[PDB]
Amino acid sequence: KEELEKLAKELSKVWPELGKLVEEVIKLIEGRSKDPKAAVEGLIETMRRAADLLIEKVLELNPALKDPARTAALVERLLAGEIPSFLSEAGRVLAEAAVAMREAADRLRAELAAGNEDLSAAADEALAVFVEAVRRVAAALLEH
Amino acid sequence: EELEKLAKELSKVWPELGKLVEEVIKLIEGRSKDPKAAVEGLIETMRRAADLLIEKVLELNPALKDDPARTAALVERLLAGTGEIPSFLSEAGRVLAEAAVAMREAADRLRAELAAGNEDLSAAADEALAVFVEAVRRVAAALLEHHH
Repeated sequence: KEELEKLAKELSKVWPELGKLVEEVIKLIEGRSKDPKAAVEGLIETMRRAADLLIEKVLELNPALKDPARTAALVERLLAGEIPSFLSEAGRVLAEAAVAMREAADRLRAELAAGNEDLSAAADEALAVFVEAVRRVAAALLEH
Repeated sequence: EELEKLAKELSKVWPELGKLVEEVIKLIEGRSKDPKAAVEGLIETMRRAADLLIEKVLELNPALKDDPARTAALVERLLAGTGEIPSFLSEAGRVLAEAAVAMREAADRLRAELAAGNEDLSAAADEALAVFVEAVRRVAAALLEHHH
């Protein structure tokens, strides 16, 4: 919570599109007590859209990677499980962060669907992945 | 128009899925206003449809509700790129689970085209639309046979 508010201020000048997604998670946490099941579902949506936003930025930071049909199977290979040699350093960190958010959102979805008891602990594990991935993205963009 | 015929039939077989199909229709009629926003809406709606199909799978297979640890690993294998459909599910459960993977794989593919600057979003959206329509038909039919 306190770490996300700090990251949203940094992203407001570094990557305001991602900063608005951090503010979305802060809103979901702020209204968590009203409905924790809706907060978990909202967190799954935001982390998926955050992972999609990260992949989009990787292709933007590597414009020459955009034959479009060739890129299709390449984005799918970069969202699961090597990295192309021409991919910029910032593109590597942001692509890895997108994978971590996707796996965390999928695991959180599986815990919610199966009726896992400790849903709050399951959401805290996904929040910890979202915080750590946003930190690595903010650091790579600063050195870029 | 195919979705309109499906939305009518879904309002009896499964109203929740018909609601999501109606959201896809609205994203198509308003596609002229903002194609980029229409594609991003179709991606999230197809993913929501896949989350709805998986919930119905567990509802139709209540034996999995007894062990949340094994079922959580089962759903996580469905959401992943592996997409290993278990063979012990019910007939409707297997069909809906495969349709959930097909919707998610088509949603990721449409995202890949959008992030790649395909510029031909109508062709890309029509391809993901074809997977969505065929998956919805298999789900509506499977639930119709299950209710008899």
